[PDB]
Amino acid sequence: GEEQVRSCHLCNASDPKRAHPPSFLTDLNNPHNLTCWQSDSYVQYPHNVTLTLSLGKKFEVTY
Amino acid sequence: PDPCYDEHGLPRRCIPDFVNSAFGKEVKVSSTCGKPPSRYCVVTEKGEEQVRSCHLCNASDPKRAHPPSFLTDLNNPHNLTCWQSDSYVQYPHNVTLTLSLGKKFEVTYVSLQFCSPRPESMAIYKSMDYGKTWVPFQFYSTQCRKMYNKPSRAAITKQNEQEAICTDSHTDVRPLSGGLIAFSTLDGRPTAHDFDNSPVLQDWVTATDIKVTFSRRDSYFYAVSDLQVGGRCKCNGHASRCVRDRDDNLVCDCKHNTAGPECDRCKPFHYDRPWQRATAREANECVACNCNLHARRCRFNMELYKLSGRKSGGVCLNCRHNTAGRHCHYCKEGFYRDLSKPISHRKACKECDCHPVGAAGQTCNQTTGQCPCKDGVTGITCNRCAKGYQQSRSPIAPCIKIP
Amino acid sequence: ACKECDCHPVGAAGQTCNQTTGQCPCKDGVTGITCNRCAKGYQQSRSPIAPCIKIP
Ligand SMILES: *[C@@H]1O[C@H](CO)[C@@H](O[C@@H]2O[C@H](CO)[C@@H](O[C@@H]3O[C@H](CO[C@H]4O[C@H](CO)[C@@H](O)[C@H](O)[C@@H]4O)[C@@H](O)[C@H](O[C@H]4O[C@H](CO)[C@@H](O)[C@H](O)[C@@H]4O)[C@@H]3O)[C@H](O)[C@H]2NC(C)=O)[C@H](O)[C@H]1NC(C)=O
Ligand SMILES: *[C@@H]1O[C@H](CO)[C@@H](O[C@@H]2O[C@H](CO)[C@@H](O[C@@H]3O[C@H](CO[C@H]4O[C@H](CO)[C@@H](O)[C@H](O)[C@@H]4O)[C@@H](O)[C@H](O[C@H]4O[C@H](CO)[C@@H](O)[C@H](O)[C@@H]4O)[C@@H]3O)[C@H](O)[C@H]2NC(C)=O)[C@H](O)[C@H]1NC(C)=O
Ligand SMILES: *[C@@H]1O[C@H](CO)[C@@H](O[C@@H]2O[C@H](CO)[C@@H](O)[C@H](O)[C@H]2NC(C)=O)[C@H](O)[C@H]1NC(C)=O
Ligand SMILES: *[C@@H]1O[C@H](CO)[C@@H](O[C@@H]2O[C@H](CO)[C@@H](O)[C@H](O)[C@H]2NC(C)=O)[C@H](O)[C@H]1NC(C)=O
Ligand SMILES: *[C@@H]1O[C@H](CO)[C@@H](O)[C@H](O)[C@H]1NC(C)=O
Ligand SMILES: *[C@@H]1O[C@H](CO)[C@@H](O)[C@H](O)[C@H]1NC(C)=O
Ligand SMILES: *[C@@H]1O[C@H](CO)[C@@H](O)[C@H](O)[C@H]1NC(C)=O
Ligand SMILES: *[C@@H]1O[C@H](CO)[C@@H](O)[C@H](O)[C@H]1NC(C)=O
Repeated sequence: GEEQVRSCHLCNASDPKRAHPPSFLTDLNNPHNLTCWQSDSYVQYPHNVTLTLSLGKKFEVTY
Repeated sequence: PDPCYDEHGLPRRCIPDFVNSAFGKEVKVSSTCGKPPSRYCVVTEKGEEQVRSCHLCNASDPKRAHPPSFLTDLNNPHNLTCWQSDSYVQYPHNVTLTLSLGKKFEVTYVSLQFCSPRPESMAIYKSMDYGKTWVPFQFYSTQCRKMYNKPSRAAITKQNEQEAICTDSHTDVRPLSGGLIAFSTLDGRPTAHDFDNSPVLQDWVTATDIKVTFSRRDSYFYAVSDLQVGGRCKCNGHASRCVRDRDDNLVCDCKHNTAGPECDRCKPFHYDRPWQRATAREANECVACNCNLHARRCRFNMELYKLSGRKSGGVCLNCRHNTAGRHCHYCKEGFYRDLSKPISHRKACKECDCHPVGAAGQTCNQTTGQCPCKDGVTGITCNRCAKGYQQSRSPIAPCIKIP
Repeated sequence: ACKECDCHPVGAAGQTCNQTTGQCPCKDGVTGITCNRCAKGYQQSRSPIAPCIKIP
C-alpha cells in the first residue's frame, strides 16, 4: 500500500525445492510457477559478478 | 504426519485425543474382605418386598477373589467386575483409597458404576502433588453441614468459581446398584466456554494424584463394578501425545519449542518471549534466542521484552567468533566488520590490519575498518599517497607535498 | 573429522583453537580446553574482562 514489509527465507542446494539452481533460468517460465535462481548476498561493487556459458555455434541474435 | 504442523508446515496446537484415564491401573486400598476369608449377604427387592441372598469372599479363591482390577478391568455390562470392601463399617472412619499418577491433567468426564447402594455423605479429593498433599474438590451429602460443615447445592460465585459444592442429588437409592456418577467440573462455571483463557479454571482442572475417603442382623458394605474418567494429556497444547522415558517415565514429547514434562516451560536457549499456551487464535510458542550463529547459551529479562512492545527480550551470553552483543552481533574491540562477508559469518570479524606505519592508530572503524589515516594519508588502511603527495621511504612520513 | 573451533567466547583470548591441542587462548585464571572454566582459586565473575580472579 504505502509502507514496507520484509519476508525472509533460506537456501539449501541440497534441498531441491529450496534450492535455486541456474536451471531455474533455463526451465519453462510459468508466470504462476516462476523459477527464481538466487545469488549469494552481501555483495556489491567493486567485484566481478560473472556467469559463464559457451555456445558451440555462431549465431545472429535479435531478441 | 504431525498435527503439530499445519498443511503449510505451520506450528499449531497438537493435543492427545480425549481418552478414559482410570482404565487398567492398580490402586492401594485400606480395607477388603477375605483375609481371613470373609462372608457377605446380599438383599434384593422382589415386586414390593425384600429378599436377602448371601455369598463368601476368599481372595485365594480366584472365582471368589474380587480384586481392584475388577474396577480397572473391562467391565462387561453383562459380565460385571465388582470389587468389594469389608463390612460392618461406617462413619466416623476413613474409607480411603489413593491413586498417585505423577502427571497434571485436565479432566472432563468422571464416570462411575456401582455394585453397592449410594451412601449419603462423601466428598472429592485430589493431589496436584505426588501423593503428599491432598485437597478436596467437592462434597456430597444430604447433611453437608452436620457431617462436613458444608452447604448443599451452594452457588458458584464468579469471583471464586473454584468453590466446592455439596448436594443431596443422586444420594438416593434407587439407584442402589449400577449407580451412574458423572462429574463435569465445568458445570456452573460461567467462564467455562472460554476455557482457553480461564487459567484459574485451567488451574482448577489441574490434578496429579487422586484420593477418596468416605464417611457415610445385617451386613452392610460397599462395592463397585468399574471406573471411567476422561481426560487429555496436559502438554499445554505443545505436544500431541505423551510417551515413556528411558527410565520408565511418562512425559510429553513437548513440541513447539517447549520444555518440562508437560510443556510448561520453554526449551533451553529459548528466552526471548515468555512461555505461553497454544491458543486457537495463536499457538503462542516459545522462541530461541537470536545470536546470528554466534552463541550457545542465553538469558532473558522481561523489561527487555516489556520495552520491546512485547515482541522480544532475548539476549545471548558469551559471544564467540570475535562477535559480541545481545545477538552476539558485532566484532569486539580489536576486529572490524568484514562487510564483504555475510552478516552471520563465523569469521566476519578479522584483526584491524591497519598499515602498522601508514595508519595512525592500532584500531579501525569496526564498520568500515577505516584505519587511522595519518596527516596526508587517506584510504581504509591508509596506504595511498594523495594528488601532489610524493611517497617517501621515511618509516614515519611517506607522502610529501609538491611546490 | 574436522569441526569448527569452539573457543570459549570470553575465557579464551581468541576464537582460534590450538589445532593440535585445540587449546583456546586461556587468560590468566581461565582454564579448560576451550578456555571456559575458572581455575581452582578462580571464581567466575560477571566482569566482561576478568572472568576468573585469584582470591586473597
Ligand atoms: C539441506 O536441505 C535438506 C532438505 O530440506 C535438509 O534435509 C535433511 O536431510 C538429512 C539427510 O541426512 C536429514 O537427516 C535425517 O536425520 C537422521 C538422524 O540420524 C538418524 O538416522 C536414522 C533415521 O534417519 C536413525 O536410524 C539413526 O539411529 C539416527 O538417529 C539422519 O541420520 C538421516 O540422514 C541419513 O540418511 C542418509 C540416507 O538417506 C545416510 O546416508 C546418512 O547416514 C544420513 O545421516 C535422516 O535423513 C534431515 O532430516 C533433513 N532435514 C530437514 C528435511 O529439515 C538438510 O537439513 C539441509 N541441510 C542444511 C545444512 O541445512
Ligand atoms: C480360599 O480360597 C481357596 C481357593 O478356592 C481355598 O483353597 C483350598 O485349596 C485347596 C488346595 O490348595 C483345596 O484342597 C483340595 O482338597 C484336598 C483335600 O485333601 C485331599 O487331598 C487329596 C486329593 O486332593 C487326597 O489324596 C488326600 O488324601 C486328601 O483327602 C487337598 O488336599 C488338595 O489340596 C492340595 O493341593 C495343593 C495344590 O493344588 C497342594 O499345594 C496342597 O498339598 C493341598 O493339600 C485339593 O486341592 C480346597 O478345595 C480349597 N478350599 C476350598 C475351595 O474351599 C480355601 O479353602 C479358601 N479359604 C477357606 C477358608 O475356605
Ligand atoms: C576480476 O577482474 C578481472 C575479470 O573481470 C580478472 O582479471 C585479472 O587481471 C589480472 C591482471 O593482470 C590477471 O593477472 C588475471 O589473470 C586476470 N584474471 C582472469 C583473466 O581470470 C580478475 O582475475 C578477476 N578476479 C576474480 C574473478 O577473482
Ligand atoms: C483418618 O483421618 C485422616 C485421613 O482421613 C488421617 O489423618 C491423620 O492426622 C493425624 C493428626 O496428627 C496425623 O498424625 C496422621 O499422620 C494422619 N494420617 C495420615 C496422614 O495418614 C488419619 O490418620 C486417618 N486414620 C487412619 C488412616 O487410621
Ligand atoms: C511448481 O512446480 C513444482 C514442480 O515440482 C511443484 O512442486 C510446485 O508445487 C508448483 N507450485 C505450486 C504452487 O503448486
Ligand atoms: C464372565 O467372565 C469370566 C471370566 O473368565 C467367566 O469365567 C464367566 O463364565 C463369564 N460369565 C458369563 C456369564 O459369561
Ligand atoms: C565509520 O564510517 C562511517 C561512514 O561514514 C562513519 O559515518 C562513522 O562515523 C565511522 N565510525 C563508526 C561507525 O564508528
Ligand atoms: C598447542 O599445545 C602444545 C602442548 O604443549 C603447545 O606446546 C603448543 O605451543 C600449542 N600451540 C601450537 C602447537 O600452536
